[PDB]
Amino acid sequence: PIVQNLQGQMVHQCISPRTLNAWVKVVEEKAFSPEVIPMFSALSCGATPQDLNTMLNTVGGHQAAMQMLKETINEEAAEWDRLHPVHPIAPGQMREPRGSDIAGTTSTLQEQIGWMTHNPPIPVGEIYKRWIILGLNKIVRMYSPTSILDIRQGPKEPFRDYVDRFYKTLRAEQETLLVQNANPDCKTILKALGPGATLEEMMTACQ
Amino acid sequence: PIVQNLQGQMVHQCISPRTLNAWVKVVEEKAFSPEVIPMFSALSCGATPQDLNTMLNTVGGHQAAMQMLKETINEEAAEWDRLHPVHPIAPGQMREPRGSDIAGTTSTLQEQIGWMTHNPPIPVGEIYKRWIILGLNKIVRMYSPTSILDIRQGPKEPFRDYVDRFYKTLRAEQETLLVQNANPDCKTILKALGPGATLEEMMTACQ
Amino acid sequence: PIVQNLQGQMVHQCISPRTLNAWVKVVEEKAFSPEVIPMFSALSCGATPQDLNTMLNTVGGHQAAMQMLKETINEEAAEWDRLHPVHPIAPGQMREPRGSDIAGTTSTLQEQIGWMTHNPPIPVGEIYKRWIILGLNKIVRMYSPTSILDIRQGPKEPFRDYVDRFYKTLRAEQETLLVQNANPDCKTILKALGPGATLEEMMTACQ
Amino acid sequence: PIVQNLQGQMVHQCISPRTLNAWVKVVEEKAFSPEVIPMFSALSCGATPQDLNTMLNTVGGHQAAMQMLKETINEEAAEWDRLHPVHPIAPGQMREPRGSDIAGTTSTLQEQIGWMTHNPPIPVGEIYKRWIILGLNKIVRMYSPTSILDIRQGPKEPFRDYVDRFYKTLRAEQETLLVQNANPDCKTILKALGPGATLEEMMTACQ
Amino acid sequence: PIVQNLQGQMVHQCISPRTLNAWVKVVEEKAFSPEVIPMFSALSCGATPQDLNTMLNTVGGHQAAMQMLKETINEEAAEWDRLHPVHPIAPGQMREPRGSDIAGTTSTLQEQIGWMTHNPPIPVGEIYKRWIILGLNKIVRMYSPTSILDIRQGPKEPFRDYVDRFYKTLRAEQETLLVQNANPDCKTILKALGPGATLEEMMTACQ
Amino acid sequence: PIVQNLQGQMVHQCISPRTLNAWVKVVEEKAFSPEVIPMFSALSCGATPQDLNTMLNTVGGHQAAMQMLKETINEEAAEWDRLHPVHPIAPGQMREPRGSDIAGTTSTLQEQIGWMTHNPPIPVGEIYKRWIILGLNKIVRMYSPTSILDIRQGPKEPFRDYVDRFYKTLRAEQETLLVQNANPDCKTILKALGPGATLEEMMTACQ
Ligand SMILES: O=P(O)(O)O[C@H]1[C@H](OP(=O)(O)O)[C@@H](OP(=O)(O)O)[C@H](OP(=O)(O)O)[C@@H](OP(=O)(O)O)[C@H]1OP(=O)(O)O
Repeated sequence: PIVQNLQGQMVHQCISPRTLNAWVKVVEEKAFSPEVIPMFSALSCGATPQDLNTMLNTVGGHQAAMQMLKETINEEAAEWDRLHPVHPIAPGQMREPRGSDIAGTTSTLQEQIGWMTHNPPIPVGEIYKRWIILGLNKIVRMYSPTSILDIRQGPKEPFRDYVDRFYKTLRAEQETLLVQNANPDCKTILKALGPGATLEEMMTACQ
Repeated sequence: PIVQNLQGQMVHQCISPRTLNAWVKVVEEKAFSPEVIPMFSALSCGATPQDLNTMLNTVGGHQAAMQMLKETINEEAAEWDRLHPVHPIAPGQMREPRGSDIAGTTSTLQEQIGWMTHNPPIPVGEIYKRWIILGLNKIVRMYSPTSILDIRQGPKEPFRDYVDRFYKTLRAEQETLLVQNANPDCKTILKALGPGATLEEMMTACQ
Repeated sequence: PIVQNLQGQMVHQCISPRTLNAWVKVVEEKAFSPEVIPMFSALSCGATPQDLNTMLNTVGGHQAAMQMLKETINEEAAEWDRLHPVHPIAPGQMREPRGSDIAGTTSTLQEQIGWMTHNPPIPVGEIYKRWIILGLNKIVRMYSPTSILDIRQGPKEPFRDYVDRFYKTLRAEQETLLVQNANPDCKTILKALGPGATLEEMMTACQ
Repeated sequence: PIVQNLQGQMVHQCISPRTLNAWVKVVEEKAFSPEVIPMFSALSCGATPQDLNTMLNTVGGHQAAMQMLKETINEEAAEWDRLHPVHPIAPGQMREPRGSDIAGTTSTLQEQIGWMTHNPPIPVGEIYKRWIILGLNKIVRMYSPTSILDIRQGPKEPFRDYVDRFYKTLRAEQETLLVQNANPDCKTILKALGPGATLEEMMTACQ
Repeated sequence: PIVQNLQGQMVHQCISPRTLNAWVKVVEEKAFSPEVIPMFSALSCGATPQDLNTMLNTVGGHQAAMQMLKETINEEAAEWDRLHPVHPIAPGQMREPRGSDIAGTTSTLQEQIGWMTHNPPIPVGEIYKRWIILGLNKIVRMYSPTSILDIRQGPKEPFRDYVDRFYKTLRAEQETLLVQNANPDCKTILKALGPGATLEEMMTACQ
Repeated sequence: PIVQNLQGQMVHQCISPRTLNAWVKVVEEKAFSPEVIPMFSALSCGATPQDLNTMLNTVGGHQAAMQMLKETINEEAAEWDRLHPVHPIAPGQMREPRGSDIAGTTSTLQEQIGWMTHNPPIPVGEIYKRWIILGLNKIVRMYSPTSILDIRQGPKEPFRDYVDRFYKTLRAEQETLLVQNANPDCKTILKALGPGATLEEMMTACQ
C-alpha cells in the first residue's frame, strides 16, 4: 500500500502477510457472501493496483468468479479509455494512465507510486478498487442463493430468525413484503400494528 | 482511525486486520450480549465514520439487528439536521457536516479527516459512534433473553451463581428484588442480616 | 494508555485488540484465581481510567463480582472526596478530579490525559487502578475455594503436590501449619529436621 | 528485505518470522497450485537474493521441484552472463554482478544491499525473483493434474462448479471449449444464447 | 522493560501481552525443565524489577517452587545489604538501592527507571534477574526426576535415544559414565574405539 | 539482535518472543531435517552471540545433538585462538575477542555490541553463527535416516515421489544414480531419452 510515514510523506509499504492471509481466509470461509465486500475494501486500504491484483490472484478457488471479475475490469478499463484517451513520453515526465495501467497490467509499481503520490495525485488504486468492487457486487448478486420472494416465516420460526433471513437475502440480492411473508399469527399482530411501524416495533410485537 | 504520529500530528491510519477480525469474531461469538458494546467502543478507538461503517458492514449475520441500527442512525441524523442545518461551498473551504455526512454515507474519507483534525475539530467519528452505541443498546435490550422478574435462586443453586444470573440479566435489560427472589434458606439469612448490607456481606452470608 | 513517543512526550494510544482479548480470555480461563491480579496490573500498564473501565466492562460473566467491585470503587471514591474536596472552573484551566472523575465516570478522556500528563502529573490511572485491585483482592479472597486448615497431605500424596496446594490456598486466602498438616511419615521426617529448616530442605527431606 | 525508513533511506531489515512461516505453510498446504506464485511474489516484496534463497531453502518437501528450480535459475544466470559479461576490482568500488551473484550464491548480503540501493540501483532482488518465478511457473504447469480437454460438465454438475474446474485447470496449464465441454442441457441453452455472450450471461443462462 | 528509542535514549516500555503470555505458557507446558531458564532470561530482556515480579507472579501453579524462589531472593537481598549498606535522602537526589529495592518490593517503578538509566547506571534489573535465576536453578535441580546413575541404555534402545536421556538428565542435575551405562553391544564397540573419542564418533560407532 | 534504527545507527534490540517460539517449534516439529538450517540462519538474522546461545539453549530435547554442537563450537574456538591469539587491557579500550568470547561464554553483551558495532566492526555474531551452522550440518548428516543407495523407485511409485525422496535424501546426506535406481519401465524411458536430459525432461518423460 501507500501510507504516510513519520516525516509526513506518502511512501510505499509491502503488503503484510497478515493482510494477505486475512483476505485469502475471508474468501475461503465466506465465499461471496455480501459482507466479504466491505472486508475486501478495508483490507485493501491504501492499496496500489499491484496490491489489488495480489489480493485477487492469491485466491485459489472460485475461478469462474475471478474470470467474470476480469470481464468487468476490462469493460471498465475500456470505458476509462473512452473517456480519457492517451496521447513517446517526454523524458523523465509522468505519462497518462490508460485502463490497463489502472488495472496494474501494463504499469509498473513505480509508475503507480508516482501517480498515487503526484500533486495533484491520480488515485489509480481507488479507481481500480472501484472497478473491482463493481465486479464483486455482480458476483455477490449472482451467487445469492435465494429470492426474497421465497423467504417466508415458518409456522414455528421466531420472527427474529425470519427477519434475519429476509434482510440477509435482501442484502445479497442488492418491507411490506416483510409483513406479507410473515406467518399468520405474526401477520395478524403486524396488521394490527398499523402503518408507520418501525422494524423495532414489529419485532417487539411478534416477540 | 485517526491517531497521533511521532511528529505529534493527527493522521489517518488504515484499520488493521486484527481489529476487523476482532470485531467480527466478537459478534460471531457473543451476539448482542451487553459486554459487546464496550468492546465495540474500544475497537473503534479513533475511528472515522468510514471505519465505523466498515466494522458494522463486515458483520454477516444479525441483519435484522443491523437494519434496526440503520433506523436508529437515520433518526439521530435527522435530529442532528434539525439542530444544525447546513447552508455552493466557498472554494477550498471546509463545509458543514450534515447527518448523512456524520454517518459516513454522503461524506468522503478526506472530508472526515478534515473535520476530525480541524482546529477546532468536529469529532464526527465520536458523534457517529454515539449514535451507533445508542442503536446497539436498543438491540442489547431487545435480545435480552429473560426478565429480571424471572431470575430466582434455585433450591440448590449456589447464591453466587444466582447473583451472577441476576446482574447479567439486569445488565442486559439496562437489590431488594435480589433478596425477594432468593430461595427460602438464603432469604432467611439475608432477612436476618438487616438493612444496609453490602453485596459482599450478602454473598458471604449465604456462602 | 498513555505512553512515551519518539519525541519523548507522553501521548495517548488506543488500547490494542491483543490487550483487550488477553484480559477477557484471562478472566474466562482463570476466573479470580490470585494470579489474575498481577496479569490485570500488567495488562493495564499506562491505562487511563477509560481503559480500566474498558477492561472491566468487556468481562461478560462474573457480574456478581463486577458489582462488588463497583461497591469497592464507590467506597474508595467517597474516601477520596473526603480527603480531597473540590471547589465554575477558570476558563481553560485544569479542574480538580473528584472520586467519580478518577473512576472515569464523570470525566472525559481529554481531562484524564490532561491530569496524567500534567506537570506535576495527577496519576488518576494509577489511583483508580489501586482501587480496582483492592476490590479484586476482596473478590479473590471471597472466591477462594478452601481454607488453609483443610489442606492436609494425603497418605500417598507427594509432599511437593501438598505444598503446591498449601501455598496456592494461602495465596488465595491472602509454616508450622505446613508440618502440622503433613502426613505421618513426612511429619516424622520434618519433626526430626529440627527448627529453622528452609522450605527447600523440607521438600528434599520428604522427597 | 530492503525497505524505506522514516529518514527516507533504503535500509536492510531482517526477514520476519511471520513471513518465513507464511511461505513455508503456503507451500505445505497448497503445493504448487497456481495461486502460490502471487503469494510468493507478495511475501518476497523487497527481498534481497539472500531472502529469496532463504524462502526457497526453508521448504523441506518437493525437492524434485526445488532441483528443477535450480536448473531454471542456472539457465537464466548463464543467459545473464551471456548478455552482461564482467571484466581485480578497483579499491572500494562496486563490482558488476554476474549470474551467480544475482542468484545470491557468490555475492554477499552487503554487496546485494549495495547494488539494490545504488544510484542508479541494480535491482538484483527483482531480477532473481523473475528467474525464480519463471522456474516456479514451469513447476505449476508440470504438476497440473488434468488437461483442459478432460474437464467436462457432469450430467448433474452445476454449471458454476464446472466453470470453476475449467478455469482452475486452465490457470494451472497456463471459451468455445467451455460450451463444447458443457453437458447436453446447458449446451443447448448456451448454443441458443448466440455469439458474443459474456461468462456472466452464460452462467446465468445455465443457472 | 527499559529499551532504546529512536532518539537514542533509554525509556520504559510496558511489558507486552505476548511476552506475559509466552512466559505463562512456557511454565504451563514445560514446568521447570532446564530449558525454561534461558527462555525466562530472554523473555525478561531489559526487564525492570517490576517486570520480573510481574512474570513470576503471573504463574498460577507451582507455588511451592515460587515460595522457594522467594526464600532464595530474600537470602540474596540479605547478602546484598551485607555488602552495600545504605545510609533522609537529599532533596531530589537518587537514593541507594537496598536488597528489597532490587527485588522491587520497596522501590517504585520510577526509582527503578532512575537507577537503570543513571550514568553510571545501577542495573537493578540484571542484579535481581541474577538472584531469580539462582533460585530457579535450585528448583530445576530439585525437580529433576532421575539421577544420572539411573540412566542406562536399554537392550534395544538406540544409542541416540540413550544419549539424549543422558545429557537431558545431566542438564537437569546441573562421559566415561556414558560408556559404563551403555548396553553390552555398544559398550563393546565403544571400548574398542579407544580413548579420546568424540561424542560424534561414539554415536556413529553405535549407529 | 543488532539492527539499524531510524537515526541510522546500529543498536541492540531484545530477541522477540515470536522468534524464540519460532525456533523452538521448528526444532520440535522438524528435528534436524536439512531445511531447519536455513530457518535457523534466518531466525538468527542480526543475532549477537548471546542471542545464538539463547536460541540453542531454549531447545529442550535433542541434548545429544546439542552436546555434539558444543564439541564443534569448542573445536572452532580453539582454531580461532590458534589463528588470532590475544595479548591487562588499556583503560576504556576494546579488547580482542578470543574463541570463548565469540561463542558468548566469556564475553558480555556489551562487549559483543561493541565488537559488532565497531568501525571496522568485528562480526562476532556472524563468525559464531558460522561455527554453529558447521556443527548443525554435522548433525543433519548424522541424523539422515537413509543412504542415497537405498532410495529406489518402487514398482508402482510415481516418478515424482521417487525424485522427491531421492533429492530429500541427497540433501540430508549433503544423477546417473537417479536413472540407475529408477524402476524398469521408467528406466527404459529415461535410457531412451539419451544423454544431457534435464530433470524436467526426465520427470515429464516418466509422467
Ligand atoms: O507483521 P505486522 O503486521 O507488522 O504485525 C506487527 C506485530 O504484531 P503481531 O506479531 O502481533 O501481528 C508487532 O508485534 P511485535 O512482535 O513487534 O511485538 C506489533 O507491535 P506490538 O508489539 O507493539 O504489538 C505491531 O503492532 P502495532 O501496529 O501496534 O505497532 C504489528 O503491526 P500491525 O499492527 O501494523 O499489524
